[PDB]
Amino acid sequence: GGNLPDVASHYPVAYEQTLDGTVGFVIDEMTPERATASVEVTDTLRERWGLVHGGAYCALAAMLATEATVAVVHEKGMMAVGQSNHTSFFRPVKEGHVRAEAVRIHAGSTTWFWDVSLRDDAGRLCAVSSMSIAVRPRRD
Amino acid sequence: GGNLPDVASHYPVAYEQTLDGTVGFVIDEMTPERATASVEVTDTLRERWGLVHGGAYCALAAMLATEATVAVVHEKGMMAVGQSNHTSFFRPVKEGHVRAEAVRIHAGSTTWFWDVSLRDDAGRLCAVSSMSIAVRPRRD
Amino acid sequence: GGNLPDVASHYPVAYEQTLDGTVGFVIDEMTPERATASVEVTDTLRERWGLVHGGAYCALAAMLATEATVAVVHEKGMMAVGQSNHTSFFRPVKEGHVRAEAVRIHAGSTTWFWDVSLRDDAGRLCAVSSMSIAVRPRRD
Amino acid sequence: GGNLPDVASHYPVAYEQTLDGTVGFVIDEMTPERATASVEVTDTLRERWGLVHGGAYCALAAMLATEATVAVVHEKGMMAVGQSNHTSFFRPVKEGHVRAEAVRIHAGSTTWFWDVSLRDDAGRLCAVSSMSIAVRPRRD
Ligand SMILES: CC(C)(COP(=O)(O)OP(=O)(O)OC[C@H]1O[C@@H](n2cnc3c(N)ncnc32)[C@H](O)[C@@H]1OP(=O)(O)O)[C@@H](O)C(=O)NCCC(=O)NCCSCC(=O)c1ccc(O)cc1
Ligand SMILES: CC(C)(COP(=O)(O)OP(=O)(O)OC[C@H]1O[C@@H](n2cnc3c(N)ncnc32)[C@H](O)[C@@H]1OP(=O)(O)O)[C@@H](O)C(=O)NCCC(=O)NCCSCC(=O)c1ccc(O)cc1
Ligand SMILES: CC(C)(COP(=O)(O)OP(=O)(O)OC[C@H]1O[C@@H](n2cnc3c(N)ncnc32)[C@H](O)[C@@H]1OP(=O)(O)O)[C@@H](O)C(=O)NCCC(=O)NCCSCC(=O)c1ccc(O)cc1
Ligand SMILES: CC(C)(COP(=O)(O)OP(=O)(O)OC[C@H]1O[C@@H](n2cnc3c(N)ncnc32)[C@H](O)[C@@H]1OP(=O)(O)O)[C@@H](O)C(=O)NCCC(=O)NCCSCC(=O)c1ccc(O)cc1
Repeated sequence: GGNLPDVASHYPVAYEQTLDGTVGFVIDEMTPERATASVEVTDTLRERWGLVHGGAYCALAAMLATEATVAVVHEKGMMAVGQSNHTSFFRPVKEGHVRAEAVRIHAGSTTWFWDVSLRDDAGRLCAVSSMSIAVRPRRD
Repeated sequence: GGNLPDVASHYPVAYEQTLDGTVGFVIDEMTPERATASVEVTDTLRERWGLVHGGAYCALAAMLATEATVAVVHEKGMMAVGQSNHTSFFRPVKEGHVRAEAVRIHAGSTTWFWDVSLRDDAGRLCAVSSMSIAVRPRRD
Repeated sequence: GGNLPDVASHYPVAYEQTLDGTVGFVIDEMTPERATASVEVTDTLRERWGLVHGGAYCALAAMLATEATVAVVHEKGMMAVGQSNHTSFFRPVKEGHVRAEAVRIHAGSTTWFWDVSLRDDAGRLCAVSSMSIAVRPRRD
Repeated sequence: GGNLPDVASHYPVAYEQTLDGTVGFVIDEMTPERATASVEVTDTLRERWGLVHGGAYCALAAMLATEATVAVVHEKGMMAVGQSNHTSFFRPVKEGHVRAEAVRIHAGSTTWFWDVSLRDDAGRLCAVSSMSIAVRPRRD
């Protein structure tokens, strides 16, 4: 459903049932250095005051940054998982879409780093979220 | 509902339709200095690898921190919204619950700061999330 | 001096006595959207392991970001001060120089945000540092 | 001079010559779970506006958190180095001292995490700085 990178033959939880499937995250482009995704704003994305939830921008950043790393390292026997996230909220989003662009800024052996920009339909930069992703040898 | 602070006669989005109500966040205690909330793990809270989504710890921290601020400042004519968030992920959660405790560490005239601990059912510290909350005069 | 923006007739501390002058920070370019600064590595910039001190990347980012804000807002009756900083360390620097480039990404009425890149003499990205800058009316 | 943990027979740079020796950082208590340090404010610690430099609070946090980790892991064949820092500035310090308390919150196999509180002489919490420290096998 969401176009997450297909790196495994099966997954513990299907897209539609995940947080990401529930709120409607969809990945558009995906390369080792850059990934983009979007989501249509609906109440399920908002908090009680009618604005997109701060948690939604973080979740979209965490998924996109982590999965962009997974797309490269999994076939090398590595697992990749977000280790830290820092989000700044510059302006709220009331409706329309949120579009995320993840740009790889450092790729170390144990940690990758991505800057994610989150824009509204007018192209205004509404939030930024940077992700540090830990890369470790798969256990299983 | 989620027991969010009842400060206004009408809210733009009903609890059950918000992201918060969708994933099942509920506030337990709330005072000016400290607040606690919890959620049952379901697939809606998970990513496709079967663990609680990074976004979920951040979303919980953000609502809890911001709303504990609203609880104080709203009746004073002020609006409060998360301005930034920094989250670090120490151990995953596969199932059970996530419990948040938010401790106010600074209450400035324009900015309030909260540290939020996220623990599993064994009590282990799985993530921490710092929230900075902007406090501004309410627009009419 | 360090070529900091000349916005006032008197400053409480002379360049050469500040932390900035002590370690040798110097601003090269400064515009409303972008500013650059550099420092020669000396032992004064190092920790006891012989590498550039973590604090030094943060100090450089903080002065550069805040002062690029002062450069705009001071003549408008506003004071600007760093409010938060997030720094990630990708590679150490043993010797040579550290070059900073600060790019303004949001300019709000109360908060400005800058991303600062810190590079070695080979051009490699050694650290990044995000600064949030508070902008408030100047106290008389 | 600064009471840094004595874990090696020699060091690349002597205390007095380091950033830390220059500005005057001194460690008081040091255990695996908690460390404290202070520094006397003098112009060398301040920026041109007469307030303690934002970089000074970060440097004191980075040193104290990293060195508290070094104190445990070095004798186990590990190196420890700060990997990220996030600092919030709640109130400025004009003079007197800055006192730092570092509290260990997580100790993983590859990353430790410390929260550092930075107080003035009245005991007010002026800044907080959290440090993530990478722990890796020594190379040499
Ligand atoms: C944070 C801040 C208020 C700081 O203001 P600033 O940096 O000085 O920016 P500025 O004041 O230039 O205004 C930018 C925009 O912010 C909004 N804004 C600014 N000030 C105000 C205000 N006093 N009242 C209402 N909106 C404001 C407004 O949209 C403004 O655009 P415009 O109408 O002025 O063109 C502004 O950047 C902002 O509103 N950012 C977005 C906040 C946000 O989206 N937060 C997400 C976390 S919210 C917490 C959360 O997740 C949550 C979840 C559940 C729950 O129940 C409660 C909270
Ligand atoms: C990041 C890191 C691996 C660093 O490991 P560490 O500091 O070395 O901790 P240590 O290695 O001491 O092990 C502690 C626990 O981490 C886990 N862990 C560590 N290494 C591994 C590994 N190679 N494989 C699996 N689990 C591991 C494991 O649970 C371990 O406990 P135990 O099984 O050993 O008792 C660890 O702290 C951790 O796993 N943190 C949790 C990461 C997390 O929960 N991320 C949340 C954002 S995740 C990304 C995200 O949101 C997302 C959403 C959608 C999507 O499609 C993809 C991702
Ligand atoms: C944190 C980390 C080790 C993570 O490693 P990574 O993401 O796996 O990067 P990778 O492992 O891909 O290696 C990249 C570079 O890191 C360095 N590095 C990585 N592993 C090691 C290691 N085991 N031993 C020494 N250097 C290493 C090395 O320079 C390497 O390049 P190369 O020599 O391999 O060409 C690496 O990104 C790094 O070294 N970052 C710089 C850390 C830094 O500069 N810290 C600044 C705050 S440091 C703490 C501080 O301020 C302080 C002040 C006073 C005091 O008394 C003590 C500390
Ligand atoms: C950031 C902010 C202004 C936000 O205000 P707030 O969160 O609403 O807190 P609140 O307004 O309740 O006031 C707390 C204290 O802040 C100070 N403050 C607050 N507003 C103002 C103002 N408009 N004018 C002057 N001082 C103020 C004042 O000390 C106040 O105490 P009191 O006199 O009100 O008792 C306040 O928390 C603050 O001043 N924090 C400290 C800022 C700081 O120390 N920054 C360090 C980085 S500064 C950037 C830097 O490193 C640098 C280095 C070199 C260089 O050349 C330039 C910069």
